Amino acid sequence: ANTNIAVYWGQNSAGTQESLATYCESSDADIFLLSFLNQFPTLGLNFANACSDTFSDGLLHCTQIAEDIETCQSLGKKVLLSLGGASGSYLFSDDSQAETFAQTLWDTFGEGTGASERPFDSAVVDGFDFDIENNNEVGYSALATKLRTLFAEGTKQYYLSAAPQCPYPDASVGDLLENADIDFAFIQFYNNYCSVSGQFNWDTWLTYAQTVSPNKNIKLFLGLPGSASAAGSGYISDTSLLESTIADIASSSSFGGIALWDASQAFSNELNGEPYVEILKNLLTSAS
Ligand SMILES: Cc1ccc(OC[C@@H](O)CNC2Cc3ccccc3C2)cc1C
Repeated sequence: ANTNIAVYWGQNSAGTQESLATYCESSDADIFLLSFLNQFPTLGLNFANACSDTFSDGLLHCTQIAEDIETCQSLGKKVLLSLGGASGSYLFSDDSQAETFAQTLWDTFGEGTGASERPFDSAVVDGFDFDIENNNEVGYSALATKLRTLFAEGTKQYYLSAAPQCPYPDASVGDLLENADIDFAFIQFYNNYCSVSGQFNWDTWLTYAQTVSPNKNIKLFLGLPGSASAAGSGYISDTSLLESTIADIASSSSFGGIALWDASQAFSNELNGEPYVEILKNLLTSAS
């Protein structure tokens, strides 16, 4: 597992986004981040065109995504629910509020037995990604830590991740990354000074993993756009640059692989017949 590919799914960056299970059945990706629980602590989900049904109270109710989560899991994929994204319709006032919210997540999305409305029926996520983008850090470390306690009650391994941008420390998930046990850091090396072709600062994140992260086994991911149209800048089509980049970063145990925004883009974008996500997967496997 220096060879994992993580993809965001749910926000249909490419327009042509297919079902979650379609991408799990592909073999080019290992970890799927459902984008997003964009409203909290008062729960709200958004998955663009992939789910429109609701409970009476307006909370999304997503029977096809639920079935696909189960299919994905049977095929050995991990499926995390991603909190946040670009909306900022989310904020904690304090750690206590965020700790209460851990229970809410556990009973709504995990193996908690507390009866609440379950957007994915009896399907159970494999954990949570913290894609916090509003530059407010209150509550996340306490939420993460409480979740770790609750996960012991479950019957499988759960994962927590965060999605910083490359500048260090991150203004939204820096405190989380420094103060809680996190499995994966999906670090965005684009739209920033520290992108791969800018002043690439992998070395800083390595220092973080080795000396700061409460989990010394945290895995770091090279976070990239999945196509030229998936973000404004920092898409890498130069496969020599990708090879050399992977070469440099794969020579520690802290390297986890590559994270992509998003499935729709990375799977549909071809060089020039071959899916971008497949190019990357094979580069990871060669390097290991
Ligand atoms: C329509 C829409 C599309 C994207 C939205 O949020 C997109 C971004 O915030 C994506 N954050 C992820 C976080 C991450 C981690 C590694 C590699 C890439 C990326 C991008 C929100 C809305 C409402």
